[PDB]
Amino acid sequence: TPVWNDNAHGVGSVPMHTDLELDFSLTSSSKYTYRRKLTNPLEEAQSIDLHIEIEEQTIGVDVHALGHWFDGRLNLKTSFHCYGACTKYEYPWHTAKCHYERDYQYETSHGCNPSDCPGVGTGCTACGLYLDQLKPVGSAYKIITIRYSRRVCVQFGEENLCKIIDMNDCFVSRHVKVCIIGTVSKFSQGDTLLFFGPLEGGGLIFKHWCTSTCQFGDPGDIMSPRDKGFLCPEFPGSFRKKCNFATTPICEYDGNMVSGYKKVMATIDSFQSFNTSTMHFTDERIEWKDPDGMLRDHINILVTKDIDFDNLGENPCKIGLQTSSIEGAWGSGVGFTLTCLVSLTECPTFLTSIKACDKAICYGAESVTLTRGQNTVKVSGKGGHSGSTFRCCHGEDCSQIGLHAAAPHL
Amino acid sequence: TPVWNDNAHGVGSVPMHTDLELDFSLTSSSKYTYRRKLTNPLEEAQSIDLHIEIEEQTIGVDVHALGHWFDGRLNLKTSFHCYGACTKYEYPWHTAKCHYERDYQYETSHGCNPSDCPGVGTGCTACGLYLDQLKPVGSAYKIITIRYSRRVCVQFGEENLCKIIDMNDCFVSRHVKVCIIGTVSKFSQGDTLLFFGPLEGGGLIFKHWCTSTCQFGDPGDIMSPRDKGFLCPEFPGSFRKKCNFATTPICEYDGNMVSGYKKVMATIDSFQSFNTSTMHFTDERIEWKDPDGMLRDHINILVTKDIDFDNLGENPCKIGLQTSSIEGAWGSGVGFTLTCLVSLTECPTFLTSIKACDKAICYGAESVTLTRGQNTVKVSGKGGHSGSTFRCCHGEDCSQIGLHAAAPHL
Amino acid sequence: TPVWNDNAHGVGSVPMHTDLELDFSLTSSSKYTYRRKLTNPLEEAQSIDLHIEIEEQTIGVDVHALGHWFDGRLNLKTSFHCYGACTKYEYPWHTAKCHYERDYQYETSHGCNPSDCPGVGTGCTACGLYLDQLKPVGSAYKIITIRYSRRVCVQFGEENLCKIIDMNDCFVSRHVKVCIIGTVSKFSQGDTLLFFGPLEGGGLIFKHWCTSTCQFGDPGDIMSPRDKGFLCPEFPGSFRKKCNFATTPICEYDGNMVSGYKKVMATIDSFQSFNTSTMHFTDERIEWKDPDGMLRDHINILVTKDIDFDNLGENPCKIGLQTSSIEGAWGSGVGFTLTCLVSLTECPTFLTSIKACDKAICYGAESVTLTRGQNTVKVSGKGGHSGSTFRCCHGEDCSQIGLHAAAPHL
Ligand SMILES: *[C@@H]1O[C@H](CO[C@H]2O[C@@H](C)[C@@H](O)[C@@H](O)[C@@H]2O)[C@@H](O[C@@H]2O[C@H](CO)[C@@H](O)[C@H](O)[C@H]2NC(C)=O)[C@H](O)[C@H]1NC(C)=O
Ligand SMILES: *[C@@H]1O[C@H](CO[C@H]2O[C@@H](C)[C@@H](O)[C@@H](O)[C@@H]2O)[C@@H](O[C@@H]2O[C@H](CO)[C@@H](O)[C@H](O)[C@H]2NC(C)=O)[C@H](O)[C@H]1NC(C)=O
Ligand SMILES: *[C@@H]1O[C@H](CO[C@H]2O[C@@H](C)[C@@H](O)[C@@H](O)[C@@H]2O)[C@@H](O[C@@H]2O[C@H](CO)[C@@H](O)[C@H](O)[C@H]2NC(C)=O)[C@H](O)[C@H]1NC(C)=O
Ligand code: NA
Repeated sequence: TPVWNDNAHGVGSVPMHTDLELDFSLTSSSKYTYRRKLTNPLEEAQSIDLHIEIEEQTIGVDVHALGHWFDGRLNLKTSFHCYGACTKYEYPWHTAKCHYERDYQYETSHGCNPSDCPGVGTGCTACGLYLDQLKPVGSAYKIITIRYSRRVCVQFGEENLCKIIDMNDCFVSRHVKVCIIGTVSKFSQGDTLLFFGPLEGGGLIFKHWCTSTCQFGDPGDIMSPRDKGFLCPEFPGSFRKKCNFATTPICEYDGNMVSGYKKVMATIDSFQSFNTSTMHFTDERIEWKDPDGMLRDHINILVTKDIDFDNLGENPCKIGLQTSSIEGAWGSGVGFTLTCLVSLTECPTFLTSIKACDKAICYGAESVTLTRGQNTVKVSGKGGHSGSTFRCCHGEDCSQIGLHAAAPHL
Repeated sequence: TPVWNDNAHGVGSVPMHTDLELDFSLTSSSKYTYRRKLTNPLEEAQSIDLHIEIEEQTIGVDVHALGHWFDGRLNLKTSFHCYGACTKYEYPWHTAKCHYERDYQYETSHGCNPSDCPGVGTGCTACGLYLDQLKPVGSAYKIITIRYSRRVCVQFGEENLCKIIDMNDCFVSRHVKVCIIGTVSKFSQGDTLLFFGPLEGGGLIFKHWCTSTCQFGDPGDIMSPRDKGFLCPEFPGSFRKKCNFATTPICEYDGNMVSGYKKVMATIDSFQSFNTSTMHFTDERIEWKDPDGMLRDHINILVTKDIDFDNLGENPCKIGLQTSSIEGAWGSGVGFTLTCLVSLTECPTFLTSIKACDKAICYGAESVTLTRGQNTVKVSGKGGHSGSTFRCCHGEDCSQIGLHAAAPHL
Repeated sequence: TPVWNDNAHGVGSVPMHTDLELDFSLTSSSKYTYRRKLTNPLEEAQSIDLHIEIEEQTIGVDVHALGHWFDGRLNLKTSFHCYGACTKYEYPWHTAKCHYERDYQYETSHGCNPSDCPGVGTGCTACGLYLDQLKPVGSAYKIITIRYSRRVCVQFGEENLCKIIDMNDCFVSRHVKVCIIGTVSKFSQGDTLLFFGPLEGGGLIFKHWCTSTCQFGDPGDIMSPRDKGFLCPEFPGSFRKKCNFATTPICEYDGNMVSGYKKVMATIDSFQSFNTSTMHFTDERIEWKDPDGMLRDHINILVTKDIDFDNLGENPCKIGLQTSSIEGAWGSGVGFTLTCLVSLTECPTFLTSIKACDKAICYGAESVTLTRGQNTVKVSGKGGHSGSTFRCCHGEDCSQIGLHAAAPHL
């Protein structure tokens, strides 16, 4: 007969037994303070201090750091030999991290040879494209998850409690409820954020950063994921061997010659900037306060001075947690799955959520009806980094250890 | 003087004449149950059973099924003839559903002919690209419309009513109001959902699935919309005829050789997965429950035990409906328009909404001020399938027949 | 000790001292009217007229007008001369606004010359691509900012006040609060809106309109930003010179030949339409009412008849404003920054917002704690046009002049 459930975060109240309601639209980038002495209508001389502090909205973005985007110049060179396979000779572009070679092997002919080459169907004209004058222009981050929150502190008499409240969640206590409701549409999963400097200050949003095909000229075309090593772009144009009598062959390439950075800069007003304040970069995560004062969220504060609220998630159920296994990846839009062993006592069943968390950041949650005794719960999550130890959590309680997920893009 | 309006779904209340309020943030993937005996303060011995059941959030997506995405291999063949027009000969790739031929016609020459061909300016070198080793890898669906809802059942005494409540709509009865407020940003119109298996389980979101230009290597490059017949990708590279004395010409192609499926798999962590539970595929529609427990919505429940709420949409107006005509398409982001003949009586005017619906799914709505007598109302909608009969509807009332829209992509 | 803050738009109330609450979900495209006489419970004969009018939701989009998109035909011509540099001769495509020339200079040869040309390594074969049969097919607009609002008028007794209330903001007066809460996901920043006619009526949303690389065949490939002058697309295919003995060379081009307009039309159902009503185009801004009756927002109205609400933003602080400087651009996703000189009196500090506005449209806001005396406040904004004079504003108060930002895409 009982069907305990703690997935409802909020309260039951009787409107005539409720003393105060604050309801307002608050600038997202603003804090809010409320202080009041709750006095007894005047049948008493007993007063309760109420002190509420709401902090500015914070955004937390789980990301994959993509490394640096580069500007560069596309260069073309020709190397001709009258005799010998193309691989017999070393070419100047061989040291270039990003090069692309097209060979014309065993194709010498009378009207396309230098004066000293009498070869026909011999040797090699090698054409080499390579990037040079490389310079990093910014750091790029792929958005995996976006969350907004406000830190909320409530003092009611001598009770004082602070909590980070996610947007569209509620702060719940015996005498005070604080609910935050809102929506923001600035950032999307899969967007790529580009920071051109120590871009505290701000950055750019790219909605079409190249992924499965990067061609030279694309946003994101030339990337270095870590200090050394490039992900090189494709060069989709064609080579031609230009021929003349008594003349060395000359390679031509008819594709785009202008880097993605230059093409983006040339139409920079087509792209959306954002600003940041009090940035915090950690591995695969960025947190900041967006100073855009045009954005607002909705705050509702309900206070009952005498009778307690009915906490809609109240229950006698008791949970023990440990991690069992993990699969999947950090830094990945596909994500990981954490398997948890969860013990339920003091209730035949309990509808609740089990979360994958590390250091008070949560990366995933599974709603589940647990049965008395042991339960196996799989939690899907996204985000984290190589050093993350994802723990199985229930409310503020977590297991004693956590597990690492695998690296993405292997 | 009267200006009846039923577009407001909700209630007028007097806070001192209201007995109970539940206000909370609920895990989207969780149900919620509230049961209570409403007793008379103690001036009576009369109690009313209140029983509220809120079901897990469901997503309903109107889609266009795009068929299967394929992996495959790009092959190149050459066919040379010393004499004759290129069309005089049948080539091996002619049976390939996806092939592309480039001809060098009447271009034979001394330094590019096999030993037995003395032709000059004759015959044909035919170059043929074709896809083979084709294998379907997943089913793709273009998102047309996204809607979220929760089924809400309220028993108040012997009154019992269940309704599917859309997110950002309200359940309204004489004694109980249930409002659901929320926002989700996981899916967008125009996204393409890819299911790799019986992907109950989950799938991938693609934000850049090819549409007006599909090149080989793109996400979505090789599609079969129905069982037989391909939408073939473009091959944007160039052919070359490689020549040698006393040698048959050899075709070369310098474009990308790697399928879109392989390119996407090679950077799969760049893409966003989603999970599903209790999937229901119907023609051009998918419904499921998203098990992502990180998502929440806001629930407000208001109860008055004695005096009825003031139903803000209450009115004496009476409506008769029939379909008149339709234009436009199902399975289309452009959509259809249903024309309805709507008769108003018992009111000089009535501000309301007329909807296009089939089997309790609604695909479009028009807010309108009707005048006494006959009215012509055009309703824009999107979604449905070839078997849909779109009816003109008002509230829960619909016309006696419905109409079919036309097929998309003709 | 005081910490005045006017960034909270709303009220403090005591639920037992509140007389009326209206709470409902309203069709976005519908107006709403409430009229009532608030009578004194019956201890009096004094009645207060309450009259609330809520207008249909309006969308306001700050845009950059991109000019007209064109359909056209891609044509190819050859021009051969036996002798002379390619630049020595004028070619037919030279007058074409969008043309692309590939030259084969000093490459004549025996098996590729007309009968009257004995040249070897001389002259020129010039290949010219050009667009012709150009026709504008629609007007395109890049979305910079999206905002929704409703005009709200409240009469309470002889007090009458009308205000445009942004979605997720509140109307605040002594006796009536009106809060609007909602979310819409139809349009996104960076989307491109295409109107094919006087498209009052509607248009199409493009999520991938070309920007930093436009190739022929892309959505947005051929644009004319203003009356005269094209932004021409790239032609990424290859030229070939087809050769025969005693024959003039013939240029070939192997790239896509089909315009972006034709490719988009051929799969038009892949794209999302929207409808409009009562459109208003101004420079770099479009406003309309979306007639999509499937969309709803949430309205809460709270009334206290006797005791005033506690206005949570009430304060004694006084502000003087003037513009100081500006940098950045109108019509730009990167935006501008307006620097304001702001004088605070009657308070040691004041937490508030300073806005950049022109003619009652606001383009940006900065939340700031001002100190008594002079303050310098930088406000980031987006939108506007060449004729905008951005003023520094606080609430409904603005400075005496405003400043122009610079043009984008210089
Ligand atoms: C939630 O989804 C994950 C994701 O796995 C799926 O990814 C989709 C995008 C699609 O490609 C699909 O074919 C694929 O299965 C599920 O986890 C996976 O489960 C399979 C089957 O056991 C394993 O082989 C995978 O290694 C595993 N991956 C991860 C990262 O865990 C998961 O089962 C599903 N359901 C739940 C409850 O989480
Ligand atoms: C709502 O919009 C539809 C859509 O029609 C428009 O589609 C735009 C994307 C754009 O291309 C525009 O040029 C086009 O008109 C309107 O319906 C269309 O109306 C025209 C004019 O009568 C007809 O020729 C079309 O067949 C018709 N199409 C459909 C699907 O009905 C519609 O009029 C408009 N208004 C309302 C109230 O629905
Ligand atoms: C808010 O952001 C603007 C934007 O400027 C930045 O744009 C980013 C996309 C990125 O490219 C970054 O490197 C760049 O600085 C800031 O304004 C700019 O500030 C610099 C430094 O003084 C000036 O050189 C620019 O001209 C100026 N541009 C504009 C349009 O004002 C701004 O400082 C930042 N902070 C605030 C409080 O607005
Ligand atoms: Na080419």
